[PDB]
Amino acid sequence: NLYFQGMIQSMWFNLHVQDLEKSAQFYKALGFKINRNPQKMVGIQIGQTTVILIENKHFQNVSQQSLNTEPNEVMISLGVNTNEEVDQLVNKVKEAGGAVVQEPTVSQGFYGAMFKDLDGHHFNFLVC
Repeated sequence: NLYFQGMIQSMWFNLHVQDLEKSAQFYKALGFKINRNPQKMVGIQIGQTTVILIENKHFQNVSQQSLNTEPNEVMISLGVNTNEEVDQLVNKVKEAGGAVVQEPTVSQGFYGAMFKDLDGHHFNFLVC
């Protein structure tokens, strides 16, 4: 029902990337499902949560604003079942060319780790 559901049907995220193919390769290495719809963007997905990766110049044009040199607006959390899996995933981030800012440890009552992708986007693995 319109009154109960409201006027906003869905919500999804868009991130800027310098190189679509290099980013798609980084996320594919991490086990993300990569979607390429031909109808200059790549879709990354975990379960049913969707992130659209948009090439830098196109993102700048659509946002009508310049990009940040060191972006720190968002923190993307990634739920993981075990501590051992976070340890494996952190090594996969290092091999894929990402930067590990916080090595696996217990922080704020949870075991986890924190890293940046190829474009400085912050992610945190969380055992939950």
